[PDB]
Amino acid sequence: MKIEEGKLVIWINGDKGYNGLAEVGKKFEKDTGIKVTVEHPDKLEEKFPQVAATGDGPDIIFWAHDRFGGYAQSGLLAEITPAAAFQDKLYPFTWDAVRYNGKLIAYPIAVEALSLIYNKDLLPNPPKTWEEIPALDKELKAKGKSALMFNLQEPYFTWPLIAADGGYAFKYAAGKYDIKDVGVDNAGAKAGLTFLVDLIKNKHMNADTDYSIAEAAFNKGETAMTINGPWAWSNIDTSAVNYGVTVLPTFKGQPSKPFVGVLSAGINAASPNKELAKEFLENYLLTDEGLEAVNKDKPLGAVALKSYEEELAKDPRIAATMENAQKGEIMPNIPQMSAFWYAVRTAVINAASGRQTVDAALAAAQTNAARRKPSWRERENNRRRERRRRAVAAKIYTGLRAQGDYNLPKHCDNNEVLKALCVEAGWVVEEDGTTYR
Amino acid sequence: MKIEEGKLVIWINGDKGYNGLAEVGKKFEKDTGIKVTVEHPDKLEEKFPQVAATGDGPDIIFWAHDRFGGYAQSGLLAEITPAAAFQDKLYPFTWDAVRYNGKLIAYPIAVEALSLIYNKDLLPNPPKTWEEIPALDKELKAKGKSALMFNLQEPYFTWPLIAADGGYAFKYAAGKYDIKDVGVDNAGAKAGLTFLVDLIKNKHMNADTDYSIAEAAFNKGETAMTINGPWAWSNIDTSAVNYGVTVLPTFKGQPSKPFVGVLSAGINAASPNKELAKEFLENYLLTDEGLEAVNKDKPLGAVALKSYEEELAKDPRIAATMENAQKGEIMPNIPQMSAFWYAVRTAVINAASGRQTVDAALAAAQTNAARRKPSWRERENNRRRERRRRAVAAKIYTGLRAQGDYNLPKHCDNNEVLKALCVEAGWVVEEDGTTYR
DNA sequence: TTGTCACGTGACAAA
DNA sequence: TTGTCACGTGACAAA
Ligand SMILES: OC[C@H]1O[C@H](O[C@H]2[C@H](O)[C@@H](O)[C@@H](O)O[C@@H]2CO)[C@H](O)[C@@H](O)[C@@H]1O
Ligand SMILES: OC[C@H]1O[C@H](O[C@H]2[C@H](O)[C@@H](O)[C@@H](O)O[C@@H]2CO)[C@H](O)[C@@H](O)[C@@H]1O
Repeated sequence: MKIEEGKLVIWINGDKGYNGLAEVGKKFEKDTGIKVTVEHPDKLEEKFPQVAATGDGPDIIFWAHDRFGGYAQSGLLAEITPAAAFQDKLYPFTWDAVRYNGKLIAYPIAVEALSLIYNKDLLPNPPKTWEEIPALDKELKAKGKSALMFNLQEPYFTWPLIAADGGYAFKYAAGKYDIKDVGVDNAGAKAGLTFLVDLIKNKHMNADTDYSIAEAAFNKGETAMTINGPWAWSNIDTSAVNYGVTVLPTFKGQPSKPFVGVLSAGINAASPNKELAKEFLENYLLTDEGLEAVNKDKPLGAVALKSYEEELAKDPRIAATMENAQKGEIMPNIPQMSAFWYAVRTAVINAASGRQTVDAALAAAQTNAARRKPSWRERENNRRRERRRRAVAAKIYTGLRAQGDYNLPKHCDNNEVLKALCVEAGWVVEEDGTTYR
Repeated sequence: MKIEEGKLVIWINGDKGYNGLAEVGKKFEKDTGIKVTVEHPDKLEEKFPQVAATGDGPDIIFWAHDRFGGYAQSGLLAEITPAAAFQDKLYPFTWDAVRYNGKLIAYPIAVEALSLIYNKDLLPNPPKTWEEIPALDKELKAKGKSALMFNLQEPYFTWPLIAADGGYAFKYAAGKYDIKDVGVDNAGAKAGLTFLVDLIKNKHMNADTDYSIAEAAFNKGETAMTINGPWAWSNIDTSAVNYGVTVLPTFKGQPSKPFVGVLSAGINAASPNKELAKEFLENYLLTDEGLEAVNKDKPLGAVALKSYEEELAKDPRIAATMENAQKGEIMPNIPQMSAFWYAVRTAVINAASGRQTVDAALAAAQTNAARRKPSWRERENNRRRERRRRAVAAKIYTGLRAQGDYNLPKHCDNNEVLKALCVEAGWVVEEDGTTYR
């Protein structure tokens, strides 16, 4: 698709309150006549960098802040320049999450952190440690149910356990993240992953479990516990499960450390509606009424707007979310975050499945998470080099065929031309290419 | 995932009533103690052939009958052996849809055909032809609405228009489909796709429109018409739209001809639960109570079970579905169907976006749809030949380097060795490889 | 059908 | 960093 003047198109993930956001777009359309379309395409965080490099893509893209640094580095986002009065309306730390190279690259919307979600009727007192989950599963499997089910296909869900005993993504020292210092293969990381793999090995969890499978099992009452964000609450509400939201379990006595995301809205640098997009985000979405409309669809978490977070913070589920977020860390927004996520995703799936040992999967993840992506010019240099190597050889064999007058078959390959040249120069070449004088 | 003895895992597309099917599973578990898990993974029709070739995948897979011929050719499905008494409970033509090389390869469930769905409040009198839609759109645009929106990313939804004036997939002759006689590039197909592309050029439809975009627009009352199947009805029921289901519009005075699919259930040849699978399908799903539970979730269309179809056929929406189905054709189940669908999908998306002209897109689609997929042995033949060609050349240059005494630099490529050979044999080689005596 | 050479990126290594 | 050769499939042709 392509941006065009007078209309706004928004991309937001399918697990957020896109219908609520569409209502805000409707009030925006009535007040100034600009149509707003909200769409929730799949793999939007991957599609955007592909289409925006050529000027395509939506007017506004919603995602957690961790992806936006890469978009900025690639020149895909318009610089955000809110007035002092508006900046004052959001918590300063949410602005930090969307600052890259000293510039604001998106509007922060809400703070997301994973929590432990449990079925009060099935589990009145949830466990406080990861280590007691296996025994709890034995007891619950006797009654037909299971202890815990969560998304094992996305490392965002498994990261809190991996990070608990010492795993880290990029080390932060002296005011910066060190891109070549990766903590995915240390003792803490290995221990956390090993415990997860052992749960699968001991049949307390299934390796192929994904978001829908886990959500269904918990919402239908088949599993005592799940790990998810604030967005998931709405479906649990409509179900018949009585749920609580609490702190994630400890592992080896240390807290689970979730990677904290700030749902953010960036403006396509290619959009001709940048002023309209600011007006929508600043004066319609980032307001009490606008955030409420979205939050009523699927909870946003701890919103960045001070005025409305004071209402939401009363919710004990948001309080547990922020308890988990205090034990966690705000994600970096550096461009290498995407390579880190792919690396850890492959490590978790490969170890959970048995295709690799935990040691082998995390060793590869460390290499992949620090690997430097070659530049376009480096790729073109390689391409051109091979083009040149083949052209030189082809000219040589063209000359040999035309002027050699070798005793060659009607149709033969260049290897047979090489052989005829070898014999003419005093060599004997055997059938397999063994060559000598 | 691998299937375990004593439990059933089912795969079914996410637009079908998987929750209703899960209720049927809970009854199977209640009466036999065998757990049944229903999952709806993305791209399941593509994942199944990849994982099932090695014994992985579900016990049962649901999809339209057109993919099952390919699965059966690759040995992925267990042969279906219903007693004659059971076969008599289903309409004969639905058994034909799942017969491949004389054998039954799946249980037929329901007959699906696309229909025109319209908003009666915005559009009391639906249009009878495609040709009048552009004018209808102009009128509705003055009211802040649009005429028609439907999924342009899947060729299933555009095929009824392409086939209307004479487009066909594979010609049927002498009791068989001719896999080399493809009709995606004839005058009828061109006329149909040109009309669709012209709708986009005159701003009556958007090229990026997909399933979710079209469903939301119709179910929120923003567009007067959509094209979809019976599965979509239940979401329209809960919405505020008062809708009708009617015959698809004519094009050039000829009826739109949808490709008719038979939702079918195949049994993984790797399952050790083939008898449990057969018991579940025959005695629990393909029953009045069984299909009712799935139909209440998301309508199946015209079910293959005569006893329950007598009830469902009373519904005017099913009558419209079968009116469209009579004007269409049952899809072939031959293995080439997947290559046909991929080709037409590319043709539609490339023409709708302007990346290719209608004639260029459909010319390419005809070639790709008729192309013979090289066998594994043909690919292996090619791989080994080039491996051998490189190995012979490597041995020649190994011997030249070791016994040549060519006065070469410390590091050089094989082209430089070849040049030394040439000069030794009485040739002169320029820098670009120009070689003469 | 088999067969030649092109193609751009991967595995590896010297520096 | 630059640089070699491998790698399997594509474009094209003889038959
Ligand atoms: O799993 C890797 C993934 O983690 C985060 O994605 C979260 C996202 O922040 C949440 O809003 C929610 O949608 O769940 C996602 C995980 O499925 C990162 O933001 C993302 O970049 C990363 O790929
Ligand atoms: O678009 C190509 C696609 O068409 C059919 O898929 C249908 C399916 O039969 C319906 O049940 C429903 O889910 O819509 C699908 C299209 O999105 C063919 O059955 C399928 O093989 C083909 O790829």
